[PDB]
Amino acid sequence: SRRARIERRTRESDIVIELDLDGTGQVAVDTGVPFYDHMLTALGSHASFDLTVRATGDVEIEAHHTIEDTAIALGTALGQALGDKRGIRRFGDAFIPMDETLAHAAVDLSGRPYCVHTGEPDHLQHTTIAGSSVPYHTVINRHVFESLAANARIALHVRVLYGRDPHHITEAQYKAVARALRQAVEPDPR
Amino acid sequence: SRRARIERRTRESDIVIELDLDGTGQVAVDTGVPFYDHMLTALGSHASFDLTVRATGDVEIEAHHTIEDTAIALGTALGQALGDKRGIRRFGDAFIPMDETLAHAAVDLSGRPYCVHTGEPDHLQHTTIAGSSVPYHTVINRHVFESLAANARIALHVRVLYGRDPHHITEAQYKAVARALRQAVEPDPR
Amino acid sequence: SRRARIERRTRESDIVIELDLDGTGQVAVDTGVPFYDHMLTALGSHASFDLTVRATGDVEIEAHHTIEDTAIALGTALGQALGDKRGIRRFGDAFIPMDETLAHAAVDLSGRPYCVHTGEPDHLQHTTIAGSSVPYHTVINRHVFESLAANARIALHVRVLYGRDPHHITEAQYKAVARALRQAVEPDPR
Amino acid sequence: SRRARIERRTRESDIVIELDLDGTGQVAVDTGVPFYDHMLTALGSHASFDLTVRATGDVEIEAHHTIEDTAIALGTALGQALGDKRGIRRFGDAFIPMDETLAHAAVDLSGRPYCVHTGEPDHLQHTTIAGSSVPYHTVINRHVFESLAANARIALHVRVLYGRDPHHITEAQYKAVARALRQAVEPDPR
Amino acid sequence: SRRARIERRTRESDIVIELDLDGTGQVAVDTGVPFYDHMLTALGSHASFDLTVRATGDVEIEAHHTIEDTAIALGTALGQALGDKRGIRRFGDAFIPMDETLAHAAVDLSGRPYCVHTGEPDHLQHTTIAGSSVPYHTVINRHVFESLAANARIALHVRVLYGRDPHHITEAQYKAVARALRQAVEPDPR
Amino acid sequence: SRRARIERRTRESDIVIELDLDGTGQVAVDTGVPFYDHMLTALGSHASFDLTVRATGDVEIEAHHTIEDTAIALGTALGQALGDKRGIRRFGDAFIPMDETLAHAAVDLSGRPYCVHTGEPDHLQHTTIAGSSVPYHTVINRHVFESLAANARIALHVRVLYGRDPHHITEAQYKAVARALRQAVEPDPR
Ligand SMILES: CC(C)[C@H](N)c1ncnn1C
Ligand SMILES: CC(C)[C@H](N)c1ncnn1C
Ligand SMILES: CC(C)[C@H](N)c1ncnn1C
Ligand SMILES: CC(C)[C@H](N)c1ncnn1C
Ligand SMILES: CC(C)[C@H](N)c1ncnn1C
Ligand SMILES: CC(C)[C@H](N)c1ncnn1C
Ligand SMILES: [Cl-]
Ligand SMILES: [Cl-]
Ligand SMILES: [Mn+2]
Ligand SMILES: [Mn+2]
Ligand SMILES: [Mn+2]
Ligand SMILES: [Mn+2]
Ligand SMILES: [Mn+2]
Ligand SMILES: [Mn+2]
Ligand SMILES: [Mn+2]
Ligand SMILES: [Mn+2]
Ligand SMILES: [Mn+2]
Ligand SMILES: [Mn+2]
Ligand SMILES: [Mn+2]
Ligand SMILES: [Mn+2]
Repeated sequence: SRRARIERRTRESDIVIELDLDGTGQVAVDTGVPFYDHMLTALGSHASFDLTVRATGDVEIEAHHTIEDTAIALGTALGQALGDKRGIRRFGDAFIPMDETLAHAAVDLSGRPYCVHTGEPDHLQHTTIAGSSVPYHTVINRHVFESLAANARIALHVRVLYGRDPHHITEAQYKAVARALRQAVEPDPR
Repeated sequence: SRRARIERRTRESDIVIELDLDGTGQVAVDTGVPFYDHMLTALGSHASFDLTVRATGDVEIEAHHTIEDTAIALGTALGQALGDKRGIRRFGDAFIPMDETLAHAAVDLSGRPYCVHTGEPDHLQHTTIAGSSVPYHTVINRHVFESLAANARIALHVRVLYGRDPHHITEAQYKAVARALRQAVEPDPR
Repeated sequence: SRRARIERRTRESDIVIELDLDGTGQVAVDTGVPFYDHMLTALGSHASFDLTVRATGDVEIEAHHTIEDTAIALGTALGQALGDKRGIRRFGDAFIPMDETLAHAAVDLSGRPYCVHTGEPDHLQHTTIAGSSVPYHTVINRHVFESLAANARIALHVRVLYGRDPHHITEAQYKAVARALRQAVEPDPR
Repeated sequence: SRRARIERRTRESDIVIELDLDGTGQVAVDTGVPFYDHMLTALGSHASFDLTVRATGDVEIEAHHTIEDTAIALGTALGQALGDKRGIRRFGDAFIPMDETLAHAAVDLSGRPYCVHTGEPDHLQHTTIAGSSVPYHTVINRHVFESLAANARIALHVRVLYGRDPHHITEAQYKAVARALRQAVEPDPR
Repeated sequence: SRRARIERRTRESDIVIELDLDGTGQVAVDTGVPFYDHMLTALGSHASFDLTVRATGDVEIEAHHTIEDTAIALGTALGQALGDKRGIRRFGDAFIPMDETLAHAAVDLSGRPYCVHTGEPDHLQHTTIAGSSVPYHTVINRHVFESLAANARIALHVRVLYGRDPHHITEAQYKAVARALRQAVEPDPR
Repeated sequence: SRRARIERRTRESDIVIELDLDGTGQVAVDTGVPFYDHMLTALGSHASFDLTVRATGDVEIEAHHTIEDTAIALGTALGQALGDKRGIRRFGDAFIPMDETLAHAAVDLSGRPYCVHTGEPDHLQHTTIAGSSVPYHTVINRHVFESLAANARIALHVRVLYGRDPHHITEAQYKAVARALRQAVEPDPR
């Protein structure tokens, strides 16, 4: 079994992650940042992980610290769950069309952090996705992928080929990471 | 079983489609537009569909009306055959090299029409592929992919990375759509 | 003697080639594509080959498949006829002026496919030469030279220095290939 | 079984290839060019081939002749091992992230040579990878992929999306070719 | 008979050339610079010369002095062997395709040194061809052709039309010079 | 025998041409324009023609009328001497290096006038070559080649690849035409 439980308590946040790589998309995410909840639920579900995330942090400041602590904890869990990485596909990639948006992610697990994020339209460096709760600043997308890659110790390449809507651009990237991971972690029959 | 029979009779054309998603590439296409017959035969065959298409239309005008009515009928059949889309991979993509040409298609079935067509060389907006019968104006390629996507209610992204020969560029795109669909419709074991 | 007979039967076409390198320009070509017949007759004749080509293919679609299958079969015949390539000039080149057009070809037989096609005016990527029969799309010129080179296993460099008329540009290139081959295949007295 | 043994003895080199497409990555390569040994070992291993390569050539001149003769022999072996290509996926592609580098390869086996190599940074046309033995001039990468494609009679498209380190750029391309081939040669269950 | 033996002993090198213009390509070259050995062997052989070159020089410094002294000695031998140049074609030219590379040389013997070298890609001014022995700096190509022309007292025009690989670009130029010389030195029957 | 005698008497000039295509370069030219005498002597001699030209014209005006009448008469003689053009090479080309200058000419005899003149440096449109007699305005070079081609009824393509000295540029073009004609008129043994 490829399960990990990570507890991460900092001055800024309190995180619990329970991750199973060999899941059916049983996913529950509650961080206090509802758009981030949606993105991590999409990630767990499209990866066919079982994933629970419970995070409380300093959202009076903004989402950044909670988002980052969550991504660090989640990456740590992914790395621990992967163990020796013996017998897995190792390489994975996925294209995700979302209406006008096309995103792609490619991964190499096998143990050296690296993240390359390209093609995200420049308006996403100062876009806010806002509802009735704590908002999500899309400039953080890159930071989430970097933190994941750095703590899981994997190579993660995330690309936006084109798109316009910041919700479509963001969600397609999270889904692309998710399906790339799904393919990479699967047993390689050879 | 994931089969559909569509009959579409308009002022301009008369179409019958019999489609099975779970096929072995048993394909017979007769539209009166032989290059289109070739492209739809390539599509059915590379998708591992069973597909029969019988169309008669107003080819004295040109192929456009028959091509469009056929693509609408075929997309309708694909949507009906997909039913609830329960348990399928949903996402699919395929690269197709054809000598100098590289084409790509990515699909998301799961229920909102969208089509993005990019990178086709500009000479394909006024190219004719002509033999001894009704010719095929390559400007129609985009129209075929749009009509398919709109009537199957799927997201279809078709890209030409590079190429020169209009037959290679056209056929690689039809084949790319076909293999992307093949992957997307397949049962997802998870 | 440097003779080869190639029969090539595909789903798309039926080809018979009889080639003698040591000929007097006794040439008969019938492919169902009369401008291609003219170009291959010019090639056989200006190479001082004896050449018969009988091809029937799917010209209801367009000339492409028949043209390509013919060029593959012809290149195969050229390679077989050349045998060990012992004692031949190996290198050949020819300039062909045709009114306003100047074309050139250079060849190296001795056994590694390579084709470089340069300087053809851009209007030839979407030009049609049309008469009362199956038309010829000049974009195919490059494809013919590539298929020949790849199946004869020779280096073929075809250049258009300048020109305007697509018939002159096309015919001068076929003639240039023909005279370059003629020189390359001839016994080298040293 | 899909095995081939090729012996190729030229004025410049002496090659023996034993190739099994249906392997477990049992790979032994010795050419006298240790970086090339590494690249061909990566290729055999990531393709899940069993592969032995023993080559001795004129490395006093430089690696080029031995590298080229090896790639020709290896491509010949791949083509022979593939036989009729009945029942295989035929199409394959793979993305390979290697730290900062992202490379891609796409293949079509089914029987016409073609190679398109794009996006390799210009500094790789005059880069040397040098250790204590015979060095490797990265300008040869393109030549290796061309020779492989031409002798296996396949379409091979190799792309560098981006990268900096010439070892990462080179190794990611060899690995991408390897995983694309792996997917293409696998039995297609349909 | 058109034979010359040149001995050239300098502070830097020791050269012996035996040249016969009316040869069969009986060629033996040993300079201590194996890529140069290969280029001069190609030159002698493609010119249908009989040629022996034995050179020892200061290769601890680099190949330059030995290469230059050899080219001077060889040019001197070519000039002496040509004698009165009575009854020869005088003018010669040759195109040499080498995979992606096309090179050309044109010569006028009849008695005034001149060398024009054009079209060599700029990367060849700082490229090294390196094996297990003394390497070859391609910037020297021009110097070799200049030294040959100046000491044989001939006009030599060497052109690279296009190419990429520095070994193909260099070898095609040496072969082009060789076949141009072959044609120029041959008896003119008129 | 391929001989012609042309007498051309106009208001401006009096011309006699005796031409033998199958000559040994027995050439005598006297037009009253000594640089033109030199160019036509070079042409006759390098073509291996036997050629006598006696022209007297209105050189008080300038050389133009005499030069043009001579070129018309000479072209007429070349056409008449060629007769049916049965059994000849038909195509000919020649490169001529002259110190810094490289010129080329290509010819097709077989019966439709055409002349393309390219690459002559712009300073040759207003250059004078002057001695102690009637001078030669190099702008006339093009006119001479046009008049020759038009009256012999041949395709003549003359190119200057590069050069500086107007005497070298002019003389290399006349010599290139001469050697191209020599090759084209020779019996083709096939
Ligand atoms: C100690 C951490 C929470 C710091 N204030 C921070 N803000 C944004 N990124 N980081 C590291
Ligand atoms: C009613 C239809 C056949 C119409 N003339 C048309 N031409 C091209 N596209 N459409 C919709
Ligand atoms: C199987 C062949 C005939 C294919 N449809 C094609 N069209 C154009 N080139 N090719 C290979
Ligand atoms: C005969 C071969 C070994 C030739 N010298 C060469 N060098 C580089 N490529 N090639 C074909
Ligand atoms: C005396 C010679 C050998 C001199 N050092 C030199 N190096 C490179 N070219 N030259 C002439
Ligand atoms: C009648 C002729 C001699 C006329 N003046 C002329 N000058 C230059 N070219 N031409 C035709
Ligand atoms: Cl891509
Ligand atoms: Cl040229
Ligand atoms: Mn941070
Ligand atoms: Mn959403
Ligand atoms: Mn329409
Ligand atoms: Mn086709
Ligand atoms: Mn084709
Ligand atoms: Mn014609
Ligand atoms: Mn090579
Ligand atoms: Mn490595
Ligand atoms: Mn020097
Ligand atoms: Mn070589
Ligand atoms: Mn005039
Ligand atoms: Mn002179």
